[PDB]
Amino acid sequence: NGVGLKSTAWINVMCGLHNATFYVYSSYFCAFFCNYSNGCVAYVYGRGAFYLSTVSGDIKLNSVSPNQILAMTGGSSSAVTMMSWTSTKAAEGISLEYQRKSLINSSSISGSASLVSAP
Amino acid sequence: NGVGLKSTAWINVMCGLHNATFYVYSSYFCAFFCNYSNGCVAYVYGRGAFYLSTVSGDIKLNSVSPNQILAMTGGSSSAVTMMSWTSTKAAEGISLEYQRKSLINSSSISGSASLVSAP
Amino acid sequence: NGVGLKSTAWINVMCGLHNATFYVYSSYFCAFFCNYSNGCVAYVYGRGAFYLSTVSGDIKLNSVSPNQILAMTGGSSSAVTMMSWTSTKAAEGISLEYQRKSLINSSSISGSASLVSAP
Repeated sequence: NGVGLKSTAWINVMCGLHNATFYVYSSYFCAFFCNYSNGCVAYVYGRGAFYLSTVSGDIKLNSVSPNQILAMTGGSSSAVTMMSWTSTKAAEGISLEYQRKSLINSSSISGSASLVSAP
Repeated sequence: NGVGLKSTAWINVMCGLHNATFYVYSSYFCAFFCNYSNGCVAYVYGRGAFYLSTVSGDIKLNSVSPNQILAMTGGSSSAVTMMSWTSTKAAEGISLEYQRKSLINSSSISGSASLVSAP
Repeated sequence: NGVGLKSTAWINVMCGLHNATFYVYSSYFCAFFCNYSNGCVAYVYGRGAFYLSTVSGDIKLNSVSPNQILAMTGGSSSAVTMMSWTSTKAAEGISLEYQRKSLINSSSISGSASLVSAP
C-alpha cells in the first residue's frame, strides 16, 4: 500500500477524539487527559482484557485520588470510563497509579504509568 | 515524515466505527448519528474535559428531545454515551441543542451545533 | 489528497486502542477481543443505530455464555460495552451469537458473526 498506520496510531486518533493534551497507557489501559479550570479529566479505555478499578482510593494522579469516577457497570464489576481531579493538573511525567482488573477472573494488579504530551 | 493524519482524523475513524452518516461536534463533545426506521441514534463522546448531560429535556434535535439516553454513571453524575429519537431524523444542517458538563468544577453550559454529513 | 484511510480504518485503530488480537462485526455492532489467562474479553461498540443486548442467555462465544457483561445504562435499558469469558478463547473463525437491539423502535433481532484475526 506504500503507506501504513503506525502501531500507536490509536494514540493520535483518540487524543484528537477527546481534544486531549496528555495521555498515559500501558498494555492494560489508556487514558486521555484534558486540563480545564484548576483540574483535569481523563477519558479511559481498557486494553489487553483489563480495565481500571472504580474502587475509591485505587487510583492516584501525582498521589491524589480522583474526585469523581464514571463507569460502565455490571452485576459484579464496574470499569472506569471517566475520572476527574478538581485541583490537580495533567502535566508531562506525573504518575498515574491504578489497580487494573480483568473480567476474566478476580485478579487485581497494581500499575503505574507516566503522562505524556499528546502528539 | 511525508504523510500525516489530519487533526480531525477522529471524525473519519469514528464515523466508520459506528457506520454513522452524520456527525456533530464542538470543542466539548462529539456525536455520531445513524438513521434507522423513523428515527436516529447518536453515539456520544466527551471532549475537552466536558461531556453531555443525561438530562434528555435539555437535549433537542430539530427541537425534539431524545426519549432514550444510555450513560456511563457515577455517584452524582452521568454522561451520555448513546441517545435516540423515535421520530426525528439526522440530516445536514439541523441543530442539536445540548447541555455540556464538566466533572472538574460541576459546570453546566448550554450549547448548540449543526449536524454535518459524514466524510 | 494522494493518500486516504480505508473505509475500514476503524478496525485497525480500535484493535490498536484495545490491544486486541481478534475482532468481529456486522452492520450493527463490533467487538474487539483480547486473550488473557484462560479466557478472553471483548470491548463492544454499537453500529448502525443498534447495540448488543445485555440480557443473560442472549450472547454465546463458541457456545459458551459470558461470565460478565458491563454496560452503558438508562432506565431499564442497557447496551454491552465489555464482556468476558472465564475459560473460552478468542480465535479465528469461532462464532459469536448475539441479540441486537435499537432504542429507536425497540427492535430485537438475533444474529451471529465469526471472529477475524486483527490486521
